[PDB]
Amino acid sequence: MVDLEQEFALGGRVLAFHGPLMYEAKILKIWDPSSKMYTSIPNDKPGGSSQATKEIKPQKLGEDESIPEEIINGKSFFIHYQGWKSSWDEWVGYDRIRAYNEENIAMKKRLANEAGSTGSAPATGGVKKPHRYR
Repeated sequence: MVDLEQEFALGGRVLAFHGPLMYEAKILKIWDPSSKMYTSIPNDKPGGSSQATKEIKPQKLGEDESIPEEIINGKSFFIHYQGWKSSWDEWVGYDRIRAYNEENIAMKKRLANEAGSTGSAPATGGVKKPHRYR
């Protein structure tokens, strides 16, 4: 529709590309190197929260999170992976995640064709499949 869709929107969708395939995501707590601390809003209820609260004050990170120096130094987004478990509630860097827009849909649809299978085999297929790992 408009160019604005390309920007992260604090309660828009984001799509996040893991490597073989990509999934739906939804921002709520976000991060920037300018203060190396985050900010958050009541946009969901993670799998270990009563709810996210109103205009959450910046606090030092690492109460339940981890971010490598790869996404510390850049824009980052704590998200609920949609159609998926709350176990995956994590942040991604803007190298893997992007705000819901037509370019990401072209990615989505290409991958939804080339690799659109469940990965329910002893070879993982192309899916993050949490059922077992080592």
